[PDB]
Amino acid sequence: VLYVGSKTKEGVVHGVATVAEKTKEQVTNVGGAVVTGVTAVAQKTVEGAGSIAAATGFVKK
Amino acid sequence: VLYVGSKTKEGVVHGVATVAEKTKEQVTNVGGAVVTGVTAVAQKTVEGAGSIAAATGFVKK
Amino acid sequence: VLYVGSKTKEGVVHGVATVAEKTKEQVTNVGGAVVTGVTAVAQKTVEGAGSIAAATGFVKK
Amino acid sequence: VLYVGSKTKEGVVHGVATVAEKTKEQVTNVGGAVVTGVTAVAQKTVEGAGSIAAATGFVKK
Amino acid sequence: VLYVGSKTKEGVVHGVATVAEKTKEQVTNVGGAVVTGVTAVAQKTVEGAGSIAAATGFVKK
Amino acid sequence: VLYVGSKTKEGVVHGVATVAEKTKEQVTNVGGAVVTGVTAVAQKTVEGAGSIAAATGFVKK
Repeated sequence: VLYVGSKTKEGVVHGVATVAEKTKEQVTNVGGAVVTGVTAVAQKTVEGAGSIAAATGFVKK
Repeated sequence: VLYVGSKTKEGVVHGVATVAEKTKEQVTNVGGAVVTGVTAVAQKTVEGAGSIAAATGFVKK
Repeated sequence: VLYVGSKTKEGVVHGVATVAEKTKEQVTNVGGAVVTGVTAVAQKTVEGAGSIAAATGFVKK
Repeated sequence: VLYVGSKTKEGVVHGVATVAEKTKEQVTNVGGAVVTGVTAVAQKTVEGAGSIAAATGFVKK
Repeated sequence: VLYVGSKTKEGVVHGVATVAEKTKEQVTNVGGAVVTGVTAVAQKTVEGAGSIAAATGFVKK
Repeated sequence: VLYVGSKTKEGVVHGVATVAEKTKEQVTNVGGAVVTGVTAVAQKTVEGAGSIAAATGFVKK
């Protein structure tokens, strides 16, 4: 059970913001979900052995 | 059980903000979920042996 | 059981801020979830033996 | 069992902030979740032998 | 069991702040969660033998 | 069992603050959770044999 209650008169929200002017490379990486709103809720469940999540910005070999 | 209650007149929110001007490389890396709002709630459950989370900025080889 | 109650008139919030100008390699890395709001709540559970979390900025091999 | 209550007229909050002008390499690494708000709450459970958390800035081999 | 109460007219809060100019390898590293707010609460539970947390700024091999 | 109470007219709070300019290898490592606020509390539970905290500034080999 999850309850979330919310009331708002004025709401200004910015989730993920990126600016890149003259850079050679820029990377913005997110492994899970991205969730944004004046009321914002996120849930996740994983079941079973040996589960893996491997969020990486970059690789050079 | 989780209860969250919230009431707001004026709310201003910034979650993840990145600026990069002349940098050769820039990386913003996030393993889990990213959740943002005037009211913001996040929950996660992982069950079973040997599970791995490996959030990495970069590798050079 | 967790209860969170919250009432606010004027509120301003910044979660993660990064700015980078003439730098060679800037990295902002986060292992868990990222949660930001006027009211902001985060919960996590992991069950079962030998689980590993390994949040790393970078590797040069 | 956790209870949190809060009332605020004016609130200004900054969680994690990083500035990088002319630096060669620069790392902000966080192992856990990051939680920020006019009211902010974080909870974590690990159950199981031999569990590891290894949050590291960088390695040069 | 924990109770926290809080009432605030004016609050200004800065969590983790980092600034760098001509520096070559500035690191900010944190092992646990980072929690910040006009009211701010953090709780952590580990249950099981052999459990390790090993938060490291850097290594040069 | 714990209780915490708080009423504040005006409060200005800085948690972990870092500045550096010409320095070669400045490191801000922290081995626990980082918690900061006009009211701020942190608690931690570790149960079972063999439990290790191994927070490290840096290693050179």
